[PDB]
Amino acid sequence: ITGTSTVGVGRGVLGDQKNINTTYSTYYYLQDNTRGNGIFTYDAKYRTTLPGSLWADADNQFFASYDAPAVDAHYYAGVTYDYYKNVHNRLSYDGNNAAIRSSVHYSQGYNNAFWNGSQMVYGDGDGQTFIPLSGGIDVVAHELTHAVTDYTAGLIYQNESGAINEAISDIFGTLVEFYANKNPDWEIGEDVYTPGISGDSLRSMSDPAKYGDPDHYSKRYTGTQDNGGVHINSGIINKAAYLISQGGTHYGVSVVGIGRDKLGKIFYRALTQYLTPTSNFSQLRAAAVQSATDLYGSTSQEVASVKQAFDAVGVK
Ligand SMILES: O=C(NO)[C@]12CC[C@H](CC1)C2
Ligand SMILES: [Ca+2]
Ligand SMILES: [Ca+2]
Ligand SMILES: [Ca+2]
Ligand SMILES: [Ca+2]
Ligand SMILES: [Zn+2]
Repeated sequence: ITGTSTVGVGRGVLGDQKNINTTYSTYYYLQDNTRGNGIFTYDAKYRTTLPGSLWADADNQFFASYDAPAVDAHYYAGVTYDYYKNVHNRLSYDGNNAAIRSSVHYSQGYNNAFWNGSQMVYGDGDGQTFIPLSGGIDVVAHELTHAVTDYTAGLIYQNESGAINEAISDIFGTLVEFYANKNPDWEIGEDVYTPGISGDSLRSMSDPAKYGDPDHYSKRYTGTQDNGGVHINSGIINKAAYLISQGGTHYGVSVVGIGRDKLGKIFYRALTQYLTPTSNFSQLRAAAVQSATDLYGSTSQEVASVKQAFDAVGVK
């Protein structure tokens, strides 16, 4: 909407207070004009009709329980925008400052969140499996990274290409979590998963097998569930990415870590310059090797570590 840019205050899903960029025109709207062509957050009002209504508030204070998922969807979209702009010089998900739209309170008891091709959608969870999923910065950045992938490599969401697509979202969701530097880790969804159980998550990048996901190509899922295992076989690539960043010895193969920032540069370059819609794991290795070569040189430690990491997970 047309209006004047303002700054509200509210509390997110985990009870933390944060400032949020709003727009005033009679009401205060969750419309951040400071980032690109805007970040817009909507109330789906427990329905599945999208986007719902642009979030309007009478006093620019967002401390009601019902407000909390909107606060976090809005704020963490901004953090994710900032990460891509400041770290990779990418302006929103299309590189041309496309507006980022999110809807919260999607359906009833909905234990998921997703990019639908045009916008972000967040369930509130059923209170047992999940609390409102926008409370997880890695969730928000994971799904917004699907938008980045769709506008760049275009990896198809099935089989090995789809597992790469998923791993890219886990990698950059985790790197955004580290960027924001609040309780960062290499697990996915821990802030909103199972409020009754401490120390778990949906997936681990450092030890995918902690939750039953494969950590070596020989252990890959070969059936048809989950679009050919896109959230399962992502563990193989997630593990390689973890090893590139942090190092380790895995099935007897030693990897010298090169740190998160270089991991991010290597995989961002692979995603945007070398991967294609049907890339498989072997082609991802080649893309990462070439990316690290462009950035650091053929004889760099960085290139050697990329090779070791894919060796360690059995991807040639
Ligand atoms: O895997 C996922 N998407 O493909 C999810 C997205 C929301 C939950 C956190 C990560 C599941
Ligand atoms: Ca209010
Ligand atoms: Ca965390
Ligand atoms: Ca995490
Ligand atoms: Ca938990
Ligand atoms: Zn995903």
